[PDB]
Amino acid sequence: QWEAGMSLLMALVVLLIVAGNVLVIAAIGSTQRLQTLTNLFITSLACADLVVGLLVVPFGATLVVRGTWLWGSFLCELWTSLDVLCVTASIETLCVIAIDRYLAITSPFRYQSLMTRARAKVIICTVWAISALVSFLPIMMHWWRDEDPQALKCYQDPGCCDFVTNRAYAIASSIISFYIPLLIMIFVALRVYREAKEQIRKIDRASKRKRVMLMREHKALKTLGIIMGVFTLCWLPFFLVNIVNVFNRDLVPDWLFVAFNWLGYANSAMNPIIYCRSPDFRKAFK
Ligand SMILES: CC(C)(C)NC[C@H](O)COc1cccc2c1CC(C#N)=N2
Repeated sequence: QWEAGMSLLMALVVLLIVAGNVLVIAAIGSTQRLQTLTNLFITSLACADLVVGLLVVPFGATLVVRGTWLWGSFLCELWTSLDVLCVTASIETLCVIAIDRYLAITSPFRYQSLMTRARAKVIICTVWAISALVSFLPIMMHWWRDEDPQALKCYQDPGCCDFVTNRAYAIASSIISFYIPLLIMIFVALRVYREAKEQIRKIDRASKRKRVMLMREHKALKTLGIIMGVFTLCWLPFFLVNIVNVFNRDLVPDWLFVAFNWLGYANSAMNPIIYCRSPDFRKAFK
């Protein structure tokens, strides 16, 4: 009866995630003063992580507690699809946030003429569409199924819900859902750092016009940098673990694999906690 304490702790992290993220989606839902562009992208993100803490983590918690899948073959397949989708969405939205920042620094003039709230919403949508095109369909067309015996044994078993995939899909899937979006997000976040240096060097050389709209686009950068940093700190561990497994399945422990996965799962709780930093959000949290 170690199952009772486990159910406890997991219901706690479920609390942190669901409460935090609904708080974010409802705060930006109320204060129009808060409905900035970057805040709307943070909404996309909060909806992904909400889904994680609402389904991905509860159902994934039964499986860890009970050693087996108690919801049958189809719900297994689907639940996996939703985990995958949530991560793909998170990382594509972070990528987009970095790009948005770079533009809203390098071409401030052009930026306010073109980018609006409605264009932000179209963008978030298209992101979720790509996310679901790239993640959701490969699973449902079975492109992920492995030839090996024990694999099929798991497909045949409704209590077997382990993501056992062929190696071409391990590679192409992890590149497309994760490594591409990551790389673009990092290179762009760095080009953004260097712009926000040369700018804060030459703050002297700016009309109280540019020095004030960029004074507003600039603050809330440190937060975004923290968000991105931390995300990388969970999901890169998991995905590297995942790519080594293709070279040699005996090189990674099965519980390390489960650990680094629950690392990235916990990331969906960290984001709300990282918002307690900003006085704009901190006051809105009380
Ligand atoms: C318990 C499970 C395993 C269901 N959780 C999935 C994991 O959190 C995220 O896994 C992935 C996300 C995006 C792209 C991926 C991926 C695994 C592979 C492979 N080959 N390509």
